[PDB]
Amino acid sequence: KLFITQQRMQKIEELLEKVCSENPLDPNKTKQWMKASIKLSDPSKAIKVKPMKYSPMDREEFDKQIKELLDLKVIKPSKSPHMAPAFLVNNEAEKRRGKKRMVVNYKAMNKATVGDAYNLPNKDELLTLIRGKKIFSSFDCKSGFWQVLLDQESRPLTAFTCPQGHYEWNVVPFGLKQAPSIFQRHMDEAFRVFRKFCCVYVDDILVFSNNEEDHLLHVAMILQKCNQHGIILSKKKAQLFKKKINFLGLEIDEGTHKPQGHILEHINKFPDTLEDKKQLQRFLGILTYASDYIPKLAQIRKPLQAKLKENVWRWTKEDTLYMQKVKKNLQGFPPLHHPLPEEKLIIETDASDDYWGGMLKAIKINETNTELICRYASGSFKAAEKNYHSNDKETLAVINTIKKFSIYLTPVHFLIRTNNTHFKSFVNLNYKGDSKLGRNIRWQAWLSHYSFDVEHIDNHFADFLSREFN
RNA sequence: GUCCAGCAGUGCGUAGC
DNA sequence: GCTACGCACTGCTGGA
Repeated sequence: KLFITQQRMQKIEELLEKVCSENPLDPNKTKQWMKASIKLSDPSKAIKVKPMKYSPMDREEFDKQIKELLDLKVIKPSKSPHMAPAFLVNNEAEKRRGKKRMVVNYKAMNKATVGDAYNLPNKDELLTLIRGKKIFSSFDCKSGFWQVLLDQESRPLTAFTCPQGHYEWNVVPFGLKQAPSIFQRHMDEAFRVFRKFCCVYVDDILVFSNNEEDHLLHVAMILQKCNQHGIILSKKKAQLFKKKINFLGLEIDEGTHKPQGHILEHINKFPDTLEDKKQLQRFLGILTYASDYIPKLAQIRKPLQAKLKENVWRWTKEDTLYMQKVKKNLQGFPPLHHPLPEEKLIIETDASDDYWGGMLKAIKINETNTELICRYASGSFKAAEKNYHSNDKETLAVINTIKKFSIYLTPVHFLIRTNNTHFKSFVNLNYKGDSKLGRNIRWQAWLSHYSFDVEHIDNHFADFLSREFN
């Protein structure tokens, strides 16, 4: 018996081994393909930032990390006229990685260099590409920027300082403004030919297929592409043949998507009683990652945002009991539908005195159909917009929802459900009101770029949440 | 402390009424 | 007073 499929898996596993390494400059695995150029734009000047002070724990670790970096031959001793300070950072990735991360403050040199015009992808334009796919693999480059060689005139620009002195970089360092663009350009050049089953966000390669069979071919082609170009992957971070893949901070399924669980876990580390305002802004910061997933989250967040104002610190038993509910639903909100390419899309929108809301729905086809929720949007009205009439806030809710969902809606005939009985006449340029003509023509122009019908207006999760809060 | 991205916000200039 | 577009800056989070 053959087991030709297990043979293909071992072949994939060997291609993976062939392109993985812990050294981004690995002499057996790089062709020195990727090169970059960084230009002052006023070459006459010198960019000198005052150094920093270093504690012993940091002066120690620096010594360890600098020997590593010197050993990889990514940095080297420098007598450059430019200098930028290095420091260590300890954020949630570092805490769990077990190692402090070194950062060079390149703000001054970034102000001072010619930009790279090359744009990064939009996260929604990548996600819409994988709608319908069943199987995924994902690959992070090993310290990717460090695989791009800097030419001789550009390396002095990278010179930094640290306890052990004055070094510069032989490769593109993290923290330069051009680096994501330089790397994205290279990944697009290596892999654009496989755009039908592969996309890259800077650093991260995603392979997607609608079944295991295709995937064996798809992954092998990407891995043989890395080998051809000397692109070094990180074995520890390879996600091979997964039904659920982590990508762009999301957990994505054939039919569903949610934030990565390890992100919204940190909500449950906050107390029900916040000590100070600085901790409240830490809390609001992470609560941000639920906006696509909680209906009317702008409102839920407003009571808390108030406390942040300098004008206002007084925590109450209600403040405490508010935290508890908020914490309970900001973890364990249900995953949302990732719509198939051919599924018909609907947006339902609503408005209140101070906020707008909208919700994206898809029509799952069943031989009686079904409407699945894909994404939520919410926000509060600008200063001038609170004086809008109640029909125009409802129209604004339509516009803001489309804007948020525009990557999905733009190429498709979709359906808007609103409570503005005059919205239908308005978009058909049949609207009577001449009072605010310029704003109306502006909206009519903007809405003209979309193709849609209109209906007048089953979200029990949102009904639960509203009940449980007031 | 950089950089990308998420969320909220502040200021400013230019152009039109 | 309004609109627009686009520059500068701030706080927090995620991560490289």
